[PDB]
Amino acid sequence: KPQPIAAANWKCNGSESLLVPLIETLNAATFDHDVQCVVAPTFLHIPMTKARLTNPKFQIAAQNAITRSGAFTGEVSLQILKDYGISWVVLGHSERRLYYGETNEIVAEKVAQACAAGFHVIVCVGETNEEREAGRTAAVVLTQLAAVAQKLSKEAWSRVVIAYEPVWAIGTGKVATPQQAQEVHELLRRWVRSKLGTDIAAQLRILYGGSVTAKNARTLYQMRDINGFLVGGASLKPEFVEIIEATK
Amino acid sequence: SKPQPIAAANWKCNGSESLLVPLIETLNAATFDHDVQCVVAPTFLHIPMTKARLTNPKFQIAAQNAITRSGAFTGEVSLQILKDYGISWVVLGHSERRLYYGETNEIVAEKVAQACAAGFHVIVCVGETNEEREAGRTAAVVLTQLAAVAQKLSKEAWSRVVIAYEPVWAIGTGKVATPQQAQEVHELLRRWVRSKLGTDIAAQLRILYGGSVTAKNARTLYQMRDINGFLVGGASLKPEFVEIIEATK
Repeated sequence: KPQPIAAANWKCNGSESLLVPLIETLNAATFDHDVQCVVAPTFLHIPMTKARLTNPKFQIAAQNAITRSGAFTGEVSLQILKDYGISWVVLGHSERRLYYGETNEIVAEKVAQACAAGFHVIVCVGETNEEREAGRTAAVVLTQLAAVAQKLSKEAWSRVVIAYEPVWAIGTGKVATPQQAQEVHELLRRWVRSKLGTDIAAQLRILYGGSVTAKNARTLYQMRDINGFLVGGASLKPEFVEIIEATK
Repeated sequence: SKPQPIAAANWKCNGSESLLVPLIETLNAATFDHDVQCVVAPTFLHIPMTKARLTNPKFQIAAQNAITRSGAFTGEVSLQILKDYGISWVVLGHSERRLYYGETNEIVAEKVAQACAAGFHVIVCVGETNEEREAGRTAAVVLTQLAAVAQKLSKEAWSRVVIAYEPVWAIGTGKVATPQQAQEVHELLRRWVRSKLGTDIAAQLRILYGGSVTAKNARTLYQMRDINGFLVGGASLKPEFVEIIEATK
């Protein structure tokens, strides 16, 4: 199993009074094993987080980016992030695909540019409840992944991380079962193995997202093809520390 | 008789410490002796650096966009988060969000209403495209855009609202709007406000021009009766911005 990643997506949340004590807790936490931790604050909070997060095992990521600076009021480009020292970015999150029109192609465009620019990218994929019920889970996530892969070169994959978040598990409290999750992870890794190879497939990190907590992390990590988590609400709480330890 | 003017700098999706620090230093060094409210709108990423360094008493910092509530909306920033940080000005409905990021009239109106409720000063952008102007629809398109936000606001909220007219027809085709063309639309916007909302609201409402503004044309534009300032793009990233502010004297 390649090096695990425990990523925290704080979404559109945060305040200074809230965030200072949380960062101190992350600084105080010590992790012996090899694990890559990432925290993703809102653009506005990246400066204070960068300034205070001193734990060597952590890296800061953006929650989104557009491919070019310029006349795009309200947005933040990959270039503006690089210049500020941020080298990790979350792209294609289900909430962006559903509410802000990011199609498979727009997400593929962002990922391609982010890799070219030297970033480590966490690409999100996932089916909706109706897509699951219609029995289209495989078609949906592989079409999402295929869009991104058609633009990538073999070596860009060293900087690619895949996060599987079932949309029916987001904010719902309805976590998938290790077997449902494992079932999808193994399908995604199998696809990659036949297009790009065993070496690329073996090193690829595929994370699970969707109602993860200290109570179900360890069992989820036990599955063969699950390499870590993209955590939502539980990441804005001390419990996030126990989730990282579950990657031992 | 004209209300206090406003010169606002929309830095759009541009910036870096290397470019911004000198620019803030220049603005900090400038002194304006007349009554004018200046605003700079940095990307979210650069608002902390700007807040820690900007000292010119006539300046306020603005965000370039916001969503109505915090929660699970990956990549966005809410009005509540901005207020907690101390930011109380925001630009909403900019032509670039309406065109590239699906913001419709209703979405903009909701954003403005919530922004006013939370205590912000709002610069709401309005404007017609080349296709709409060609079709003779300038008035229909901008009064519609404006009526949509008017319907969600109470009379009192108007004291914290600012309008910015964007000739998207000009911006998008590379043409240049004359000052007569800008006054034309600013006059129809003030007329509507005067008869639908109140003569008291119309006399104090600031209507800003948001097409191409440079130190060259700034003063001729401000000379028009219903232009009260500017929402400046590219030129606001240069020392020239100081001259544009001076033009509202």
